[PDB]
Amino acid sequence: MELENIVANTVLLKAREGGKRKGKSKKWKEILKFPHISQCEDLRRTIDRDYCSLCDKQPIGRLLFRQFCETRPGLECYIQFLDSVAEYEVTPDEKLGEKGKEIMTKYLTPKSPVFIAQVGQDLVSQTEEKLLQKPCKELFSACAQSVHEYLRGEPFHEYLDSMFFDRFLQWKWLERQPVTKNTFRQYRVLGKGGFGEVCACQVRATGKMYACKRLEKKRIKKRKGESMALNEKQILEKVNSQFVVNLAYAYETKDALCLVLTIMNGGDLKFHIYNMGNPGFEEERALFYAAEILCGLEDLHRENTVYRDLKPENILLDDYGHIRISDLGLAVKIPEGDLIRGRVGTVGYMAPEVLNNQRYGLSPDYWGLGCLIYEMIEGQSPFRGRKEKVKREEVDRRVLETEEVYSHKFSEEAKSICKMLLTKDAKQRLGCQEEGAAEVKRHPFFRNMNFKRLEAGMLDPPFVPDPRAVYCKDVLDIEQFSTVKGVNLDHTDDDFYSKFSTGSVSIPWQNEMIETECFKELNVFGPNGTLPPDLNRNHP
Ligand SMILES: NC(=O)c1cn([C@@H]2O[C@H](CO)[C@@H](O)[C@H]2O)c2ncnc(N)c12
Ligand SMILES: [K+]
Repeated sequence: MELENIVANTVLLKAREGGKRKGKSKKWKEILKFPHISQCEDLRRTIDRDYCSLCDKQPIGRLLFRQFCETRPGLECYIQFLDSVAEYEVTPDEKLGEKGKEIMTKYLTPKSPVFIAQVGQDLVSQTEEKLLQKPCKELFSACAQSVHEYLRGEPFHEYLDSMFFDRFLQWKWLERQPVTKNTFRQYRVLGKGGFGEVCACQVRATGKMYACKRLEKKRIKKRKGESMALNEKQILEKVNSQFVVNLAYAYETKDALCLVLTIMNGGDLKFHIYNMGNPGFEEERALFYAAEILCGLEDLHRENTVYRDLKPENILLDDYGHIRISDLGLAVKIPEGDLIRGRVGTVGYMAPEVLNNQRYGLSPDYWGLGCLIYEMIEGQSPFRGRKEKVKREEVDRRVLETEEVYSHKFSEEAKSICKMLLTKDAKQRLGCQEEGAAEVKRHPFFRNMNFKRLEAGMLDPPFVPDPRAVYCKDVLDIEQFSTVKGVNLDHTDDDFYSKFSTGSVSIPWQNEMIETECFKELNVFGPNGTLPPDLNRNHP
């Protein structure tokens, strides 16, 4: 046992768990100290006054507007209804009826205890007629839309005039603070990327755990990849999906550019396939993972963006067992009506169209989904052996010519979804046609997978990683780069560095404050709902 291997993980595991100060800096209350509201006049001018952004999408602003609504009983009742419609939207599909009636009898009646007077009588009656017809979780959608149409009016304008929006401006003043290497503390390397290495890092003030994808400036230049780096960053930010790694920071360094990403302490799937017992795992695990991978691919294809690099090592597991797609550097956004043409990908996972320099759309991803489902069931790549040292020229040859081979491990449904997703003609490939992912979601393979409860987070993952385990190779077994030489950086690269490095992302940052309880603890106003001194303009 090598000491460096041991110490590297015992440290990571200690920070991961916690536990005094929750892992925060000793002076975190001074770092995140609110400015005086008099310091937020610039923000006052530039902030866009949007109800949906300031009172729902922006996490801290959604809680500050609810705190304002709960200051007046006339507005709190609405917040109660909306919260009640949320429960009904995630309650048992059989108990919908009784709970839908509870809401109807609690909020939408002439003398209901918490009567909402802006929903509209026709609407409640329409909703009350459909109550019987059949109970669906979308039943109350319109009622809540009527509440939001009323809250975006006078209530929103009064919030903007309140001390709670002043507090939001303070929070935003903190959000926009600069990011730097001193903002985080780096831990062990979790894996090696294309331009650098992924590490585990921790925000020093909040204690939140992340993963830093370092992209070494010299390496980006040596390999002409300045557009791949920017594309990955812009992509990660544009996308929103519970099944794709999300971006929270993006800062620059003397020698590298960094992407702070969601940490996946469960590890990558290649590790769970080859370094944890027998090759491959059970179909049930493969079912769940393939389903979420598909969901993540549906979220990407909504923005007409292809991935082109689907392989086990780019699928990760989180604290609970759900997965996300990780290296979006090879992804591109095809023109909504045009197709692309580039031989990009990892051998054994490049689809036939991408192998003959043909032109393709969002197609090579469904080939990659089949390559995965096969590898998770069998224990090898469909067209290559585990440790076969086959020249990749031949690996190509096989995928276009030979046909994959199945075994007793594959079920009838598992063998079909693979054989349809591995169709060597894009037109005739499952999902590559017209319906889209919906043709996959019906396949006999997923005959027991409710992609609705899956996309909602109701299904429990099959495998749950153990907190006191590092589902990763040892640090000394991670491959290393070869020192770059002769690529001395200059000025013309400074324009791309400034465009890449945009600081913190708004919504992730605010979530980080909520989760770490920094918001909870520092978002204190005065006694009996009085102006605190940092919001009082009569004196600092
Ligand atoms: N999203 C990423 O870029 C990540 C890459 N790795 C590791 O780094 C390796 C790079 O291929 C993977 O196999 C993982 O072990 C990660 N490990 C944890 N969280 C992450 N967000 C990543
Ligand atoms: K295994």
